[PDB]
Amino acid sequence: FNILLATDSYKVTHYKQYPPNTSKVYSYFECREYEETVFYGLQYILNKYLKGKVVTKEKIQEAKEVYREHFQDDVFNERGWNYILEKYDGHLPIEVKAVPEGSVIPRGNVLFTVENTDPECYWLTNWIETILVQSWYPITVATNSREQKKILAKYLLETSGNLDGLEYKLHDFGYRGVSSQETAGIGASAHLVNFKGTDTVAGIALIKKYYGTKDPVPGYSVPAAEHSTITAWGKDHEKDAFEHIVTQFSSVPVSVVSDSYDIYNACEKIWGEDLRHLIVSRSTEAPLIIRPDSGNPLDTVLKVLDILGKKFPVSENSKGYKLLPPYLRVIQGDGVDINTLQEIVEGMKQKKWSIENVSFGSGGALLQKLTRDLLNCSFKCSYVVTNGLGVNVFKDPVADPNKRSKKGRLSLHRTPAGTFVTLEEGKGDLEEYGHDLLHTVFKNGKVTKSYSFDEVRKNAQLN
Amino acid sequence: FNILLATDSYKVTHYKQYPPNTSKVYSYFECREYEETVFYGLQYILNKYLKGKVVTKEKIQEAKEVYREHFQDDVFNERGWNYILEKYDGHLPIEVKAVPEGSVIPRGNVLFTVENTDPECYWLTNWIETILVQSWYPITVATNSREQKKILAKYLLETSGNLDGLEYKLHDFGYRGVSSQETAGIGASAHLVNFKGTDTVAGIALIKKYYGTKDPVPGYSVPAAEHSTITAWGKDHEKDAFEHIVTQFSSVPVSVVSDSYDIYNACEKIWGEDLRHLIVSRSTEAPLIIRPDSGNPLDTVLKVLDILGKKFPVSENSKGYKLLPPYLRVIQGDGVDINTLQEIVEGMKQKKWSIENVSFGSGGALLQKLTRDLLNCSFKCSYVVTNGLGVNVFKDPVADPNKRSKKGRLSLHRTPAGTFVTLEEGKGDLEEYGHDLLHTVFKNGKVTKSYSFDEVRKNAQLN
Ligand SMILES: O=C(/C=C/c1ccc[n+]([C@@H]2O[C@H](CO)[C@@H](O)[C@H]2O)c1)NCCCCC1CCN(C(=O)c2ccccc2)CC1
Ligand SMILES: O=C(/C=C/c1ccc[n+]([C@@H]2O[C@H](CO)[C@@H](O)[C@H]2O)c1)NCCCCC1CCN(C(=O)c2ccccc2)CC1
Repeated sequence: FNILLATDSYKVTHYKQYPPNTSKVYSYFECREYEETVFYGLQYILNKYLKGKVVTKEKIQEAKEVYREHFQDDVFNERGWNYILEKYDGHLPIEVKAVPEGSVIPRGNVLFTVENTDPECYWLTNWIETILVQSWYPITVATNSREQKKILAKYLLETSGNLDGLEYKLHDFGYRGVSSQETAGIGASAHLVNFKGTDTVAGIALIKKYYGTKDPVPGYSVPAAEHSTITAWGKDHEKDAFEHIVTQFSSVPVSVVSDSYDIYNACEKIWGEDLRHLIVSRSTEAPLIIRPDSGNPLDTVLKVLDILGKKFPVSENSKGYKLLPPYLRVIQGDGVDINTLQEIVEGMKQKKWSIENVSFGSGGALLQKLTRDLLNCSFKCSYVVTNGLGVNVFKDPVADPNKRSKKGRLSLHRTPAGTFVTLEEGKGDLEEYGHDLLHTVFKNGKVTKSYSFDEVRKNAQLN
Repeated sequence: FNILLATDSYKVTHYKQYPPNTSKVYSYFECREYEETVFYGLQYILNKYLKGKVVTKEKIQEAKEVYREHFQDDVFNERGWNYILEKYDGHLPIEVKAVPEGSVIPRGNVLFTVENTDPECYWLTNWIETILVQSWYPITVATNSREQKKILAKYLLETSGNLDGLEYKLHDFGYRGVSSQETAGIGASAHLVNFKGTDTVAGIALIKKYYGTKDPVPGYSVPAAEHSTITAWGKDHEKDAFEHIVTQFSSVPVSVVSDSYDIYNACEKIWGEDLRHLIVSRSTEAPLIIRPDSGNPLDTVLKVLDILGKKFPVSENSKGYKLLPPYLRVIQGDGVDINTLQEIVEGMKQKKWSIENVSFGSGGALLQKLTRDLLNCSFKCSYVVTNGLGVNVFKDPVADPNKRSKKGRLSLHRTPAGTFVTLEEGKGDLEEYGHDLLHTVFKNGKVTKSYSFDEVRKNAQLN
């Protein structure tokens, strides 16, 4: 597209504020003290934006002329950009050290770094700060999404004895809830790192093009109804659609919006009586998944379940929690976020309902309403070479610590007792902990190391 | 970009759920009952995505094998999709009416509608409910942004006497707080509808290529300093940079972050003493912008000012509010949102400072941190022709009776008192409120009406 304008405008200017005789600026990324993040997504932005030849006689021309109308002034580093076109044929001379994608590393720890390879390109490092920082996203989607799984995991386990079907308990509805198209895709791929069910198709295009999966396919879905494929039959024909949709999909599992008009009549009257037969006559492989989109995730699940307990044969597992007949289940697809999720399963089990009769779906809570601040994703410079000798750097606002930056050449190590540790001031060169863990993944325009979305899983997974 | 996969998965199933003999699926967009939104963005989505020839022998085949391993079955409409290609040369056939881009309409009114073009593609209307709904974004950024302008407008006028400098008092710093690249593009462009300052160049591209400006500066910015261009000088050389930066950009406004280390020493001794002479010796056409970025956003602006008032020559004015010298101002970018913003100017007023000294900068809150939930952006079906007569549709839960739905064909009119009103039940037809303010903007694959970002701005203009 144009890296020359994939940066925060005021940077086009930074190349003239660095102390003079500076040959190296080394920057690092992190999630400043959710206490362990899933580092996923850097490998996308790299291939799709940095790798390869990225500077051209034409882009240097587009940039200025633009960063000219913009600034009402010629400040753009047109000189130092051709250096890059003339010498490395438009390949950025920067090294990028990161952690294996999917890695679940605690907070305040180094995840990736950026330093320039050529002393004439000292200005480049931070130029790419921006584009590279938008990882706070794939990461937060993944992290926050993975935290809901633990919640799901421990409630299923305690209420059922196992994790059967865990990976299909949170369904991403995000697509219409996101801002871009390019984004719905990136975020859908940050759920699949954890679950397999997704309606955002764009999510997979990404996976198999930037990460690759050897498996059958990264995500899936089933046929369901929406509000129009039901209200289009008429006010007084909810039952006609209900029925026309579960003979069509007699076939496989099928989800049907049951809250067009009162979702207790649809449950009791229509499913528990009229149509009670086009259902018990279904298979455990093709359940009739029921879908409320009402008011109050908790209050509703509990009641709908109460309606269904009364209209169908309820059983009870070796744990004491009630279960529905294998051909009937429920999904909360509206009003579900990490905070409310916990509320539901906890209420479900005080009532004694296997966390299994119910799966969920989250919209924008899952794909939008995520911020860089949620995890303090930050990108700062920790080391610079001025006149040949290096000096550790950082910031320390008085009106606020925690903003305090790490100093010098950082290293990410594995403590003899389990976790990690980021070593500062180049102290990692004394093999006390042995073997930095961040790998080079980018060096002078080429992607020196990628991971398949299969490893990404493995890495970011619950034990 | 294939649009056969720019829809929710389950929607692919949808063509088998409508009441048989359905020929018309007419749907509308709205912001169910921030209380008068700015309608912006449709013209992009509806042009970079739905426009021209969008279906093909291949796109039909690609979306085929995918909606196959995705669904573990073929229920994709390879039949119906080949109509649109073999019949209209891959031109999505649908008619979409909208309101003048930039239009500021109260809530609960129809903003746009979509109804298939031909009896065959009745299913199409909704298919695109997705693509067409990720517009809530361009709208809310524009809406949120616009409000903040009123808050700035009201305190400027009250404290300075005029609206001099409004268009430049809220600077977009979002670029790195947004999900993807395409997001900051779409988003920044939505801030400009309201203001003019942006660090996000990506946004401009979108404007010229999709709306066009006759203006020279659709977006504008000045050279600033970030945390590395200052710390690289060294813990004890914060000041050589301050002065290396106020000399490099001696004849243009320039902003210099001052919270690297204690942002009061910077203001007090460093700017007020050590480098004070490079300051009073600057034109008003290019002042020094001091930029805090840490601490309580209000307590800080107030002390920073109290600190500068003590170092520099402060005047008073016709309204009785104090102003500092022409060559010195403040930019407050950080912890700034619509809520916080107001806490700053009212607090600045009781202390008597004048919104002219200060200008703000928002990043995440400005571009990210917006939800489809504010404004309750919802796209629903209200009319459908089944078996020749067509019925007025709508949903009406009983858990959220706010989630009702309009019935029949809608129309937007202007009331004799001066506001708007959506007439439903095809009722706007008893012509008697004037004409539908909704123009046709898409009929059969071609864009029948675009607007220049100049009209847009002007519609969303204030008061
Ligand atoms: O329900 C949907 C999609 C709903 C949808 C899709 C797109 C958009 N929307 C709506 O957008 C909004 C965003 O705010 C909502 O109101 C959201 O639901 C709704 N797809 C079918 C998902 C079910 C796939 C099942 C396959 C197998 N499966 C089960 O057999 C199961 C097992 C145990 C418990 C529950 C289910 C678990 C999941
Ligand atoms: O300060 C910046 C850019 C800051 C920036 C840019 C990109 C990213 N960031 C960082 O994003 C993060 C999110 O937390 C932050 O740490 C943030 O500081 C900060 N550019 C200089 C802006 C000067 C704009 C002025 C031009 C002219 N102007 C004035 O002369 C003026 C008039 C009255 C009052 C004040 C100023 C009004 C606006």
